[PDB]
Amino acid sequence: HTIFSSLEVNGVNQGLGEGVRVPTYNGPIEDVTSASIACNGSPNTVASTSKVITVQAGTNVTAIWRYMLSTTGDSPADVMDSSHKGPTIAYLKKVDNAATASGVGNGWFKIQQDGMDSSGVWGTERVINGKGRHSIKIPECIAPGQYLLRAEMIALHAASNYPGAQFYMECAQLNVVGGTGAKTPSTVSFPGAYSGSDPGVKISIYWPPVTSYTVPGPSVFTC
Ligand SMILES: *[C@@H]1O[C@H](CO)[C@@H](O[C@@H]2O[C@H](CO)[C@@H](O[C@H]3O[C@H](CO[C@H]4O[C@H](CO)[C@@H](O)[C@H](O[C@H]5O[C@H](CO)[C@@H](O)[C@H](O)[C@@H]5O)[C@@H]4O)[C@@H](O)[C@H](O[C@H]4O[C@H](CO)[C@@H](O)[C@H](O)[C@@H]4O[C@H]4O[C@H](CO)[C@@H](O)[C@H](O)[C@@H]4O)[C@@H]3O)[C@H](O)[C@H]2NC(C)=O)[C@H](O)[C@H]1NC(C)=O
Ligand SMILES: [Cu+2]
Repeated sequence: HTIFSSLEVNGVNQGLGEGVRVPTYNGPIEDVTSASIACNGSPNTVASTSKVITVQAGTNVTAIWRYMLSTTGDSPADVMDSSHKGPTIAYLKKVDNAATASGVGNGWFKIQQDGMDSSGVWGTERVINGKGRHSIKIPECIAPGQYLLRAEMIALHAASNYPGAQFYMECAQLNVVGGTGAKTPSTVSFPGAYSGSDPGVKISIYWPPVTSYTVPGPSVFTC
């Protein structure tokens, strides 16, 4: 239970729910093929926002994860329960108007992921113990313009069966400036890119011990 509730760009937090479509309820999406998998949604209520955040291509944004919209701190208890082990992931989708585009459907490409490392430490744990900061490199080589940024944390503590995995995601609204447009990524659909049978969705993270973890979705796009 957690919310990607604000975005930091160039050392400046852009405001709670400002440029990020945030729900008030921090409950997960559990149907990977629901239309809500893209930018969250029913049975949650997601607020709209008119702010579109400028970001220079090639630089980083940081998704700021918090337990609730009222959370003030940045300690583990302020981010997500430590039982919620799993990957962190981020996607971009080119859209005509980032303030109004739905996000459902084709066009998503992955730009970051953090699964499980050789020490058995998970991406969500690095965010939980890292002040809720989820750093994401905006590629320098993509086309400039309006994008949706989908930042995601998947909790796998109850994922031995499907449904069970818990998907927490929100979409930020970006205006990518300076993008060279020299590369166009191959894209996938949300819903569609994840399946309830994916090795990274239906998984017992306790027995037997996880030796390697396969983050769901396509491979990361890199310039
Ligand atoms: C802009 O955004 C980008 C991302 O979009 C940022 O780049 C990332 O930055 C982070 C943070 O600096 C960095 O974190 C990891 O760095 C090491 C990753 O190692 C890679 O190469 C390995 C090849 O040997 C490979 O095995 C790894 O892949 C494994 O793990 C990942 C998950 O991490 C799995 O998804 C994957 O399948 C595979 O299993 C990586 O590909 C990694 O060593 C780091 O972990 C150490 O520090 C963590 C924090 O303390 C800790 O949780 C972890 O256990 C480990 O600690 C141990 O070593 C520490 C010193 O290294 C020390 O504290 C102790 O001895 C511990 O025992 C870390 O997880 C990403 O790799 C970057 N990603 C990319 C693509 O570059 C960028 O920073 C950001 N800002 C800018 C650019 O300004
Ligand atoms: Cu939870």
